[PDB]
Amino acid sequence: NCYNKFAHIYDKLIRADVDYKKWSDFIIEKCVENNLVFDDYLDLACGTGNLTENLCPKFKNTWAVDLSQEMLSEAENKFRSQGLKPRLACQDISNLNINRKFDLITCCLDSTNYIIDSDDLKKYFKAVSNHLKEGGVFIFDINSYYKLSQVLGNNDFNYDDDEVFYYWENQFEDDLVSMYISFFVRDGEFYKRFDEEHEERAYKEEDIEKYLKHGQLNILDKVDCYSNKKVEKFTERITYLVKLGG
Repeated sequence: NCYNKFAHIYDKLIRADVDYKKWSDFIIEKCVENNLVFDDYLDLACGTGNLTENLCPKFKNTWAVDLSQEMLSEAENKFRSQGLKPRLACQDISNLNINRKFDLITCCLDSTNYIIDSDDLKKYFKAVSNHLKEGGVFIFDINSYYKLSQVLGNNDFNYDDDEVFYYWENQFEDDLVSMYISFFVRDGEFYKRFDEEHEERAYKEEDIEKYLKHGQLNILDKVDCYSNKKVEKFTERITYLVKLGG
């Protein structure tokens, strides 16, 4: 619960609009509306498994993939303490290589935005469709173009609750947002530092829709941050629901 603890802090302070149960329930709900057979589940970019632990128990076989060895280990400890046994694999989403097909594939927490190269994003969607069972569903979200370009843009911010301190600087340029964040977490009489630096591309729904089709994937629904609400001009998080089209 160390890097796992930090992961919660991050999602609660930086993301701010994340609710595990809410999202997982929304996903299950959509799975049911699609007569899905809960046999095989794959969660890409599972991180420390905060979303996997909610959906994993609803399926027979689960696979969790993430590039961070550090995080995989955390998720593994979590899964274990919960009697969960999902198959793990450290791989880059752009080059997903798992000999297995699934009913449900998830990729949440704006992970898709980390693929800043349009080509790698195409490979990604193609990779995904190559792992979807016929009739299977693929659910993923992204930070909206408005969220990264306006709401984030170039705004530096300081936060100071008496247990966690952080300075977050945003640099927006040419559809790419660079985030530099220094965390200082309380650990008794001392603090431990955490420097996080991520880069996300601001993709337009028009571009995503095009890149999706390129992956032979069809859109089943496009909503506002895991809910039935429709996407609007100021939406900050878009949740896509797709399936194998061809």
